[PDB]
Amino acid sequence: GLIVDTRDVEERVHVMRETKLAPTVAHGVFNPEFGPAALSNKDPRLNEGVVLDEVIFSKHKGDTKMSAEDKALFRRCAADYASRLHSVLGTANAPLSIYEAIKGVDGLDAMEPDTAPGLPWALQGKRRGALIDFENGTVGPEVEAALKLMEKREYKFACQTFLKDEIRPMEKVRAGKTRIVDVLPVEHILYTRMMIGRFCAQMHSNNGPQIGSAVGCNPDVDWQRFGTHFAQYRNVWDVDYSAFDANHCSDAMNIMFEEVFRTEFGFHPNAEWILKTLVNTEHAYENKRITVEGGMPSGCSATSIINTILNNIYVLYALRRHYEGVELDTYTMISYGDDIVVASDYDLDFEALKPHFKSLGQTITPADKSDKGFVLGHSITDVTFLKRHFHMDYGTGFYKPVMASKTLEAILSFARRGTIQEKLISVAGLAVHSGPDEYRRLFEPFQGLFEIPSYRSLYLRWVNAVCGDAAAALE
RNA sequence: AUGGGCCC
RNA sequence: UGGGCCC
Ligand SMILES: [Mn+2]
Repeated sequence: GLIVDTRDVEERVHVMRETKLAPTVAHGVFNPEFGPAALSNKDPRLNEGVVLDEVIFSKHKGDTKMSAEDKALFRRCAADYASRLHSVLGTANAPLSIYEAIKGVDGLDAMEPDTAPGLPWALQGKRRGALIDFENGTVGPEVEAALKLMEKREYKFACQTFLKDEIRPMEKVRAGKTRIVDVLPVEHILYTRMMIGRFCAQMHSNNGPQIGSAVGCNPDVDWQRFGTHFAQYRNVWDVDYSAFDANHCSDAMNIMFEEVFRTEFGFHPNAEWILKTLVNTEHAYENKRITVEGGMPSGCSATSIINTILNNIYVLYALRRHYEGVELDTYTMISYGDDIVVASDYDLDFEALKPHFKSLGQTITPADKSDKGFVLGHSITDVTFLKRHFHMDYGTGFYKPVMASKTLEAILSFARRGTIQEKLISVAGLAVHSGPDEYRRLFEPFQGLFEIPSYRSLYLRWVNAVCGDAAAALE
């Protein structure tokens, strides 16, 4: 997005500058090339001369403006995908009830009870529990007063900028490349959920290549599904984006919202409106108030769905801008936000598509960093999706999600105070797919000190998960 | 110390 | 409730 104005204000907002992530016994063994994001301006580890506050916002390189032609083409691609999407999902997208939006419905989890409330509630020193009753699903407004302002299309807000406390590669860490989280007001998240919560639930439950969204999936069981599909195509591309979320141009965002959330698809007219408030935003980082145009904030309720929708529309637009006769069945794809696998029997030229993606502000490069650009021939077994490869399991003959050993070493090397036992249980569910020799090796540093689930136990758990029949078939 | 998968 | 992973 394009930063339009920067200004200071008397009232400073608190920004958390203390990493909870301390190392573990594994850190001494594995010596990962990874470590906590730099949160403090004066961390000893940053490359001098530092300036976090400069790097953090450097992702905003502008707001690409599209020609009339390109906008019309994008509108065709957005409307076409919207057709495919609402065909599969149906058109039951009426406003979710205030109760439902808090409590969730089938395929849509409840709202978090004690997460950040956003602005202006953080200036008042107040938590979500004070503004909303989550056990019940009503009361405490305040909020209602915001509801009405949104209902009357005159609500305004600002995003509260937090620094993401997370493990990152040390090169990123040294360079002060700390990611930021754009916390929206809890009433906005609520209203967006009311406006498009049924739609989001339907997408989650209908995830897969057809709608081109992996949002709602469970890699353990769905890697079989996804893997088999993508193995039928001659060419499979692993497309990376650079700052996908920040570089959505205001024209693309507005048109997507107009075409995908029409009233004629069962949406309340404020569905479109509430999403359109994500385009031009105000952001509060300590004393600074930064106003931005373009880009998606991370804290919206449907951030993943929205990026995923955009991702789908971008690929159709890019292909149609270069080639002719390009339709939805020309290729296949699944996306989770910026993350994407594309495939086609046609020998598509993604290196030539680069400039057409540039017309939307987006910069594509190959995942396989090998000197050359995009090429044909790559199969499903070469690519990554959600930090997981597709490897065929020798025992069951199903695809399983395999994370790279180095990524697992990094995950295991750090933990928040007192979460280490839980962490190892959870992470073993990931590690099991690396095979038993690698599984033991990854957990060796913890033997004697914690409970490490056996390889066999989790293997049998996974067989029943992916295919309950194959589990019984062995017995 | 966001949102939303999923898992415990 | 409270953890972990991915985006
Ligand atoms: Mn624009």
